[PDB]
Amino acid sequence: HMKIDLIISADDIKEEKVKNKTAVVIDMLRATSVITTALNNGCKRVVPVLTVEEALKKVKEYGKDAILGGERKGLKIEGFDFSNSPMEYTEDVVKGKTLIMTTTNGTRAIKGSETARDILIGSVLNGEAVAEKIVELNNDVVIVNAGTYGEFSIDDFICSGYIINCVMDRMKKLELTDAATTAQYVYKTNEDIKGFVKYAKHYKRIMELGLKKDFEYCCKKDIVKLVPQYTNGEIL
Amino acid sequence: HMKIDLIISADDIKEEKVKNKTAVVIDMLRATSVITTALNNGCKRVVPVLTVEEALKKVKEYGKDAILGGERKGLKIEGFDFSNSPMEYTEDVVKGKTLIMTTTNGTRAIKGSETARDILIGSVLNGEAVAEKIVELNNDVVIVNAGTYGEFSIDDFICSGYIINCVMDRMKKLELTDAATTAQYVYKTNEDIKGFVKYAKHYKRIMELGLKKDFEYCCKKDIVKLVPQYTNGEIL
Ligand SMILES: O=C(O)[C@@H](O)CS(=O)(=O)O
Ligand SMILES: O=C(O)[C@@H](O)CS(=O)(=O)O
Ligand SMILES: [Mg+2]
Ligand SMILES: [Mg+2]
Repeated sequence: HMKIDLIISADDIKEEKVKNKTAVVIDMLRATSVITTALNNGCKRVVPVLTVEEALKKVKEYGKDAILGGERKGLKIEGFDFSNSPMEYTEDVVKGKTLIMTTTNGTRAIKGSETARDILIGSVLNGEAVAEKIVELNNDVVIVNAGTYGEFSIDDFICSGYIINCVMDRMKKLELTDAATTAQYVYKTNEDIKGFVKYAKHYKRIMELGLKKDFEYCCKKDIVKLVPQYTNGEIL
Repeated sequence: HMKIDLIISADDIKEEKVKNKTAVVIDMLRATSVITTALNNGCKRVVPVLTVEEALKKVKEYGKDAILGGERKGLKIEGFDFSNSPMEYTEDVVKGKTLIMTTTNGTRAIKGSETARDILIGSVLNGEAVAEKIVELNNDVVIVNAGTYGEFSIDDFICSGYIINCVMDRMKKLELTDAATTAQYVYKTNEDIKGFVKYAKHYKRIMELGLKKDFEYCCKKDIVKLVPQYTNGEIL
C-alpha cells in the first residue's frame, strides 16, 4: 500500500518526511500555477532560486534565452521581466526560453524537497495529470504545501486534497495520514475549490493586489496535462 | 483583535509561535482527558514528565501522596499505579494525591509549551470552560495539538475546532489563522465529534487496545468546568 502524507508549509519540511519519496510541491496562488503554465506553453526550463542576487547571477549563465520572473510580497521585482501572474507567461513570451524565478513561498518549498526521489510540481491546473504521475511512480508520496510565509494556507491545502482525491479515483491501495485525510475531506466537501479558498488569509492579499483574474485562472481544473519535475536545480 | 493559531503536533512546536501567548494543550485520547478528569475529581496536582526514570525520581520527592500513571504505546507502564484511562482516576483514588505522569504525546506537548504566558489543559470534556478562560485571559492564543507520534491527528484537531468554536460563541473580535479556521470548519461540520474521529489513524489504535469506553467518555462535551493550568512544572 502506497502511503500519502502532507506537509503544511515550507517552514515545516523535515527531511525524513521527504527523502526517497514522491514529493509534490504546491503553491497554487501562484508559483506552481506559473511554473505549470509556463512549461505547458513551451518554456524550455524553469530555474527556481531563493534570492534576487542568485537570480541575477543565473541570467548570466543561461545567456540570451534567459528571462527573470517571480515576486516579492506578490509584486513584480525591480529589474525583472515578468511578475508572478500565470497569464503573462504566454507561448509567445516563453517558448524556448529559460525562466529564472524566485518567489515568496513556492521556490523555498521546491528547494526544501531536494532529498525526495522525485519532485513533482502540482497545482489545480495539472491536478489530474499529477495524480496519474504519482500512480506511475509507484512510490510513497508526500504533498508539500508551500503555505504562505511559513504557515498553513487553505489554498495549498485544498489543492492537496483535490490531488489526493484524483489519486483515489485511480486507486484503492492507499494509506493516508490524518493530514492528508483532512485535506481530502476539505476538498471533497468543496469540490469547486473557488468558494472555500476565499476563507484563506492569503486570498485577501491576492484581492488587494487586484489579482481576481489570476485567482479565477488558478482555480481551473485539469487544463494542463503536463507534470513538471525538479531535477538537479532545474524544472522541465 | 485576539489572534488564534494552531500547532499540529508536539514535534511541530516552534517557540516563537508559543512564547507569551495563551497556549492550550490538547491530547484528547487520552492524556489531557485524564489530567482534566483527575483534577476535577480532587487530585491535588499533576506533575508531567518525559521519562519513566524521571517519574520514579519524582515519586520520592512528593512522598506518600504520590501516584504513578500514564502509558507507553497506550499500555500501563510496569510498576506504575494506573494507566492512562480517565475512568481509573476516580475521586476515591485521586483525592488529595499527587499524580506523576508520563505519556506518549500529551506530556511532550505540555513541556514544549513552557514559554507561553499561560499553559491551559484542554479536552472535549472542558472545552466550554477553556473557551471561557481564553476570553478572560484576553491574550492571543495558540492551540497546541499533541498529535500522535509527532503527527497531525484528527482527534486533537477536531477538538481544537470545538474549542475555537466555543471561543467564537463568546466573541466576534477574533482573527483565526488558516490552520485554526480549518479545524473549526471540521468541527462545525461534525459537531458530534465521535463520528469524525473514527477516521483518525489513532482511533484504530484505541480500538485494538479495547478502549471503546475511554473513547466514548472522552467525546463527552462540557462535563468538566475546570481548566487545569501548567505552571512551574505542575498542573493545578
Ligand atoms: O505574498 C504574496 O502575495 C505572494 O506570495 C503572491 S504569489 O506567491 O505570487 O502568488
Ligand atoms: O499510542 C497510544 O495509544 C497512546 O498515545 C494512547 S493514550 O495517549 O494513552 O491515549
Ligand atoms: Mg502558497
Ligand atoms: Mg493525541
